[PDB]
Amino acid sequence: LDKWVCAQPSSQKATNHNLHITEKLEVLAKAYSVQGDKWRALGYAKAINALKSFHKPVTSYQEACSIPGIGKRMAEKIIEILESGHLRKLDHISESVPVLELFSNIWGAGTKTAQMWYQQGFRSLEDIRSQASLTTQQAIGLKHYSDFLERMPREEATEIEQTVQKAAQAFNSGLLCVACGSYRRGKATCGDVDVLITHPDGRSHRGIFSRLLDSLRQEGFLTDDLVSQEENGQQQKYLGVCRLPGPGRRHRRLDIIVVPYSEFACALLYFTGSAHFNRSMRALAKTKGMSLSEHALSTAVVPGRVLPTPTEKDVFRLLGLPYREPAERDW
DNA sequence: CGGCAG
DNA sequence: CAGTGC
DNA sequence: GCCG
DNA sequence: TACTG
Ligand SMILES: O=c1ccn([C@H]2C[C@H](O)[C@@H](COP(=O)(O)NP(=O)(O)OP(=O)(O)O)O2)c(=O)[nH]1
Ligand SMILES: [Cl-]
Ligand SMILES: [Cl-]
Ligand SMILES: [Cl-]
Ligand SMILES: [Cl-]
Ligand SMILES: [Mg+2]
Ligand SMILES: [Mg+2]
Ligand code: NA
Ligand code: NA
Repeated sequence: LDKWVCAQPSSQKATNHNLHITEKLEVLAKAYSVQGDKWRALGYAKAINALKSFHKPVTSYQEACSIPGIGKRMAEKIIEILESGHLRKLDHISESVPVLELFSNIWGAGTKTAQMWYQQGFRSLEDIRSQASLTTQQAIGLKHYSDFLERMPREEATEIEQTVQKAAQAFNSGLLCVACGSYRRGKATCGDVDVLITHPDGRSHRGIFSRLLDSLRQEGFLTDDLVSQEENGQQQKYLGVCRLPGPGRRHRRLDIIVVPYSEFACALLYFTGSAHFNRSMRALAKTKGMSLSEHALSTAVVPGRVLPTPTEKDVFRLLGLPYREPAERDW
């Protein structure tokens, strides 16, 4: 369990004894990510968490290699920074990376789109606005480019959650609404608000998006939709943009999912995160012949068995993990 | 050598 | 499906 | 990038 | 893992 971040409190990272190392590695990791080398970036992300949580300053090649998530190549970089204070590869990152970062921060444009735009000769958001072909989503992303990069005070996330909850409970008073993501992990600021909705009777959650969305639109609260499949009635999620009433308010990202009560624990676990916490826990489940989704914990296929998970604590227990409160899942 | 969450 | 984001 |  | 196109 030394080797599984989901087995450890994320508060281990609050005493990073290797900042001069991890601040340099983070630059490389972001360069690989925006260029599309996702697996190399993932290795970097895991090495950075390992270094942030290590109990002391790493001082030797041998000590570094012993750390899970750190191998020979990462160790060599560590000892280059220890000895010289610098990491030479930082001076040799593709010059396209700033522009690729600029472009892939458009919601709906990832690395493939950003690289295409870069190859077409675009270098600024002015170039994108006037010359790029944009999807409906990307055009909304561009319109809200600064908004979507800003994080809101958690107090504002509460007001957003309460807006959604009151609209939902107006037409069914038994609905349960919970803000998840970084809000539930206790962060001071939130990139968006992640609202989970269910009904304890097991069945009244069905067909509420149409009524909820109409209610939120009648108020003027929703200002743009990113993902909202409203035509076939099987809608699990809404992704969009809202703005609280009155002066001094910014457009804020809002994600909503509705789930049947029988799946509450796994959905709450998924939506609280963090993302790397989830991937660790899911990877841990797989090694044990299980599978963890936002819907259920189940055994491996042939159709597997669905394991009983009435609360989040049961998922931890079934994977042999000590329980972590949301604030300790912030990997 | 291949996965790396689902 | 590939690409994208949660 | 790292891991088994 | 659920959307788009
Ligand atoms: O790749 C992902 C992204 C998110 N998730 C889950 C965990 C995450 O906390 C939750 C909400 O996604 P967000 O993008 O909103 N991330 P988070 O709320 O943790 O941080 P913030 O919204 O403040 O950036 O969905 C994943 O499982 N995998
Ligand atoms: Cl009612
Ligand atoms: Cl892990
Ligand atoms: Cl079995
Ligand atoms: Cl629970
Ligand atoms: Mg969030
Ligand atoms: Mg979100
Ligand atoms: Na190691
Ligand atoms: Na993007």
